[PDB]
Amino acid sequence: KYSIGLAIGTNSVGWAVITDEYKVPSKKFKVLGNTDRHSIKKNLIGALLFDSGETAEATRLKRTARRRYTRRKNRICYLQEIFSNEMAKVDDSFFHRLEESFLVEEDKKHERHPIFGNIVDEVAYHEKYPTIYHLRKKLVDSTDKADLRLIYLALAHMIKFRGHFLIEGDLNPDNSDVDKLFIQLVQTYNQLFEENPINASGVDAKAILSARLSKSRRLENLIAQLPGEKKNGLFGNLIALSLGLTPNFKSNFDLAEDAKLQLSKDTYDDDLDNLLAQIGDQYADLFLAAKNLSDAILLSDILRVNTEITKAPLSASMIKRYDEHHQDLTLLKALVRQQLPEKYKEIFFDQSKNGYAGYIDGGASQEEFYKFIKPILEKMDGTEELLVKLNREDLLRKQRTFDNGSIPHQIHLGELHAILRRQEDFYPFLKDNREKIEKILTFRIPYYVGPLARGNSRFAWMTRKSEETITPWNFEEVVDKGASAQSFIERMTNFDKNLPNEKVLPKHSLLYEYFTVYNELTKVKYVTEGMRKPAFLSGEQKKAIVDLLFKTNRKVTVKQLKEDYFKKIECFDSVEISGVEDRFNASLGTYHDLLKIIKDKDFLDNEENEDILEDIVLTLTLFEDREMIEERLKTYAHLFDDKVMKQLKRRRYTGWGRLSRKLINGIRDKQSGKTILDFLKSDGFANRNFMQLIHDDSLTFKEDIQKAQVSGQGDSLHEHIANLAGSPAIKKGILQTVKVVDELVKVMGRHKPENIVIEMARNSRERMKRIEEGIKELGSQILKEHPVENTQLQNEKLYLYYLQNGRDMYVDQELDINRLSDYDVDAIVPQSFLKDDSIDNKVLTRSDKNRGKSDNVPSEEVVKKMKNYWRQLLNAKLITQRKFDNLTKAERGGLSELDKAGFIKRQLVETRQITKHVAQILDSRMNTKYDENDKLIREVKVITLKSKLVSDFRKDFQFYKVREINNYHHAHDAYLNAVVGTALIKKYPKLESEFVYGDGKATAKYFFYSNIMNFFKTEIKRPLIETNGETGEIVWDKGRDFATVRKVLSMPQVNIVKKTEVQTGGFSKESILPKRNSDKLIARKKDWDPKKYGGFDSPTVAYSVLVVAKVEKGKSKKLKSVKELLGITIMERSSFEKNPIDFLEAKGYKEVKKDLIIKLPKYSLFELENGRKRMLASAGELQKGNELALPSKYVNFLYLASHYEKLKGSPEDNEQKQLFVEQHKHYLDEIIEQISEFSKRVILADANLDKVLSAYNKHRDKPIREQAENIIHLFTLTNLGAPAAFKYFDTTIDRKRYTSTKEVLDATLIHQSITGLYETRIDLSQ
RNA sequence: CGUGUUCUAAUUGAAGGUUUUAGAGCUAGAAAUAGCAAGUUAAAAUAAGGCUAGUCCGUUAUCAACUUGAAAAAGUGGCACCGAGUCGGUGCUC
DNA sequence: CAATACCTCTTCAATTAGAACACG
DNA sequence: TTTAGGTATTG
Repeated sequence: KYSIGLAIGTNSVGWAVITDEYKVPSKKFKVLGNTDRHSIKKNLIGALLFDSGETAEATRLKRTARRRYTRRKNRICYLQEIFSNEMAKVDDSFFHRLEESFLVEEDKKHERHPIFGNIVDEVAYHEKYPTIYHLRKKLVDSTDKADLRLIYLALAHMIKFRGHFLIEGDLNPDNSDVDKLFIQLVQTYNQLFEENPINASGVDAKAILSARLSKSRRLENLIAQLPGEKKNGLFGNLIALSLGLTPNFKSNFDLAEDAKLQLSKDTYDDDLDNLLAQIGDQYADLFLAAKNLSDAILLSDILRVNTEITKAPLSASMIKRYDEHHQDLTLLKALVRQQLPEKYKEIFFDQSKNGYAGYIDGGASQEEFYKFIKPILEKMDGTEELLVKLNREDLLRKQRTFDNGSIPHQIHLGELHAILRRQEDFYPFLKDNREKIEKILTFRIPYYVGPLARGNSRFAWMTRKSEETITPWNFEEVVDKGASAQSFIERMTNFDKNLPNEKVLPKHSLLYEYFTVYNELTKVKYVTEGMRKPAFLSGEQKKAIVDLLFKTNRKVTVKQLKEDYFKKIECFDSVEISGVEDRFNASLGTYHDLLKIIKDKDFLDNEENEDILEDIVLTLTLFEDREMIEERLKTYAHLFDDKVMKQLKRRRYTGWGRLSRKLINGIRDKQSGKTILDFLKSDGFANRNFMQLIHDDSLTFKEDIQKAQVSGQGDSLHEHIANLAGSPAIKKGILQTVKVVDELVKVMGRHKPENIVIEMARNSRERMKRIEEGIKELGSQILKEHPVENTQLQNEKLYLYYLQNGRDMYVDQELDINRLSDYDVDAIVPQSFLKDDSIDNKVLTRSDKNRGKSDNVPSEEVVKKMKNYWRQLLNAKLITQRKFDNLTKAERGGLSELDKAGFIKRQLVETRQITKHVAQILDSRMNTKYDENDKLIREVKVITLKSKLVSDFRKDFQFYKVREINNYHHAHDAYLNAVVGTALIKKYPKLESEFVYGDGKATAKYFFYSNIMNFFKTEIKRPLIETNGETGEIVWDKGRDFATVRKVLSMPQVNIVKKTEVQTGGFSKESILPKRNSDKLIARKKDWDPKKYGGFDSPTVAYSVLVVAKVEKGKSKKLKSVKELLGITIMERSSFEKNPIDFLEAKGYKEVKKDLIIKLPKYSLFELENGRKRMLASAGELQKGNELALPSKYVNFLYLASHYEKLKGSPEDNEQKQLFVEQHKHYLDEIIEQISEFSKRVILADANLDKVLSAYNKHRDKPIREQAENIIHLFTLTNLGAPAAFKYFDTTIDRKRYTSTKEVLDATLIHQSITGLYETRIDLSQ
């Protein structure tokens, strides 16, 4: 006899219960525990609050790197293990000397100086080649034997840091000269293509190629230099091939198939020889000489210096920086010493001001220091050569910095190599392990192998050929690369929705193709002159057309049929077909695809050879690495000429199908012995579509379908919710609103409700790359014409101006950067149809009027003028595809009268499928009762209401939400949902198919939906009581019920429950604090003392415990009892529950009282003294938990006084609410005490309270608008939760935290249940 | 069916930052102090650690009390009416 | 004690898989 | 992307 209302969302999950008349009842429950109170009555409003759920993203961000770090120590390890045999004969302790190169002189067992022992020996390494790099170039450039321990230190130095693999292949260090080689590419080219020869033309191909300008702008600066060249020509594409890029020369060769090549890409040499063969191979020695430029070119940016002298540059490059720093160290120093030397210390002495030593000593970056001296060199004339060096960023540079991620591992491996080639003769074990040595650095576990699971890994994909230990030397054999390979991509794949044991075949499987072809033709009628009833195509008819026509052609047309087949062989001169549009929508393209490569049409049509054709397509779709694809394809290679294989690896498939294979041809009908395939083939008289086969009771198919949906019997609700997609913060709230339900039933005597109403409410760095890319492709200089930063792109008027390339969107003209206020932002889609602020709908144009009629998207006038202007942007990606489709709606037809009544539908009908699972789980869990017939029983009506429904209901009905007065409102939003949702299905039972879960004309559909919530309106002229005609049911009165909302809304008491969750996360702050004299620091490792070695700091504890015991005080060691809080941290937490006392006593507590060990999780709530309540923040911290119930008269006021969004109400009513705001003008001062009283009662914010007042009592002369939202600013103090600093309009108020947990313990502590109705109360005295 | 955003989840890799230690600091002076030469680099750890010792795992998710269970989760608390500062009373059941 | 105030790893790169959502 | 709990520091 009741209706439960619910309001879910990201953080809040409000609820409310309604009496038949929409009243909410007052019920009296018991109260457990020891306090004098044995029963307390509370009103049924149901409420909850909770922490925003955590994603798994940032957890993956660590879970990854922890495998990245530990394996980075396995790398340097295999160096030692191989080295530990010859290392021993040159030093006994050098290998343990890095092992303990962290500890202090005290704890450090072995000699302090690592490389040579005695400091005098080891100073020389530090003072001859201090930079490590200086060492590495020497061990390549010198042929004179040196210390093995020096050799290893260079080998580990590149393995620890190996470099990026975004460019794979081999480099030959003979891009010694870029300029000269080019004459050996062109020269190689000029001979190849005499008809148009080409000129060096005095070009500098180094400076005009190695300069740091854009990837595109350099071939430009080259082609302009070169004579008579196109860019997209064969040679401008090869100038674009060496600089790493995607350049398409097909237009020159007029190849049918596009071919964009890259050297960095894996399929470059295969992509070449399967392109080179297509051309004559004259083109090879034009090509591998282009590679030479890229290999020569690529090294350039890292080093612009001549490399003829140095075999190794990057290692060489940074020696460049030392002296480029060394000179500019003395120079700058000297320049301060010949002028201005009264501030020498701060730059050099002090590391806290961004001074250089601070720049080196202090934790300051390359950016900040450079920022510091920008005046200093600009107020110093001593150095002007340098000021240039700074602006380019080249000065006294660091040798470990951020841009050194652009370095390829092929010079790290390139300098590792020669050292082995330098000193292997004298060290025989080097050559015998050089491959091993290079195989650690060269190796990389690909993404698809999976972590080498030992079977003990949760995330582990890969199986193995053998069980012995995987090493980078025996990796290839041990793993099953394919077996591993399949798992990586198999797991994601969608399962059959009809069959969950059969995995789904790719989109391009023939059999899926056979179904797509067979079925579509299934429903075809054909008429001639002399047939009385148009008949279906029969078993022989259907088979033949496919047999000759479809294999034969990629698309099958209609007038193919009249002439190709009926006329050819059925012999109708003319025929009338009604099944299909102008061409069959179904293509055996996959069938078409095969022939080009296989070249044996009669092999495809062979039945025995079709399982290969289904295992090869799956093999091709699955993978994406051609080198890898070869493996699975040698299984069949004995069948084919080898030239097929080279072309067979080429075409790669993407996209997987919905439908399981066995279903297509394996689900057999016992009575009449055909598969789904066989059925679509021949049907006597009538050929069923697929959807018919699976739903005709006369066919056993569906009876064998139902057998697949149940088996397993679903999964438990926790298993179930987690699986469904969407926000992690929505699913964690999806789960709680059902536990609340099971109790809401459990409260009202397990009598299921009559209705359930549930509604769900609905970036700084990408905004600088969506723009940077386009104005490279769009080609403009508008970005360089005016620089802007990503710190300014959260205001759209500066955001859209650059997305529009500094030009209007409707009139074709430049725009001013500064007065972006006169310009007016416009919506591609009117707001009235649907509310949207998205950039895909947002745009900036000079005036709103120009686009078109307001009632429609911009009109035919502008799509003409501009369609071309909105192409390149789509073309350069500045706009987006969805944004465009609506942008050009003028010519389409536009928003028809059935279109505008479609968004108006979407506004008030929840089309969102994640609040359709929240619908389904409800009905199924509530209604387990079955009619004798197949039909179900629904004694609980599920309802979906959309935000706008209640969102409007308030501004028009005298009820205005204020989110920052209280945290009762989130629950209030369920009452309104409960009623209006039940006020609707009680007055319009027609709508039970778009408002209730469970199974042109639009010129009044517009009128049906835009009108429906009007029976709450007295005038517009409507009766005060409206009742449904059909059942005679009365479902509204505007005298009684409208007040029974206000009284349920006026209420002072509402259940608000911050959900008690145990905190779990990282141990402490990630930063590493220095060795300090406090016990607060946590040992980063067990064996290191934070007082000697430093460590992590300040972990928070998962749930605080209440310990009472006696602790020894003073010399006496006498023990006197105390009761306090020990918050258990998440590092001791794992060792706490194991034995609590044996742990607890280790921290000092003796004589410990066992049964009174009270675990108190986060957000725990105690009640003490005169009705004040508190929330446990932590062991030290309390949050402020006492709601202040806004009186109704006060609550309304905030929306009007604030006047949010200026005025959005009928202007005839803009008057009526205006006198009120000045009528109850003193309501202002009626808030202050009411505001104040809460502060004195519970908050104990007295110390800062005196300060809010002085700001208000001296701000009474300014207007209401300024003031209104500002008295709203202050409610964060009254709010639930932690205290936060807030500011009155011209002043800011600091927060007052709750530092101690002494106060709480004396007072009674309450465990409340999941809703707030069942309790357990305790008085904490003893 | 095609197209593209948005987000969700798993695998493989780079570059910083940081924490001690190794970079023989010197000259006066008893001495806290003041004078000057130096600085860019390397080692190593990057959640404690765990046992199943794998080149594995170690931050998601789930959490009233209470009874009972290894974990899952099953089980426990009258009805109504009049009122309204966070539940107060009344009447009945009991 | 609790009133005052500074502090909290970041920036990239490459590959798969799925819904949920909106256009032709 | 700014919260909100740890932590040395000051009147």
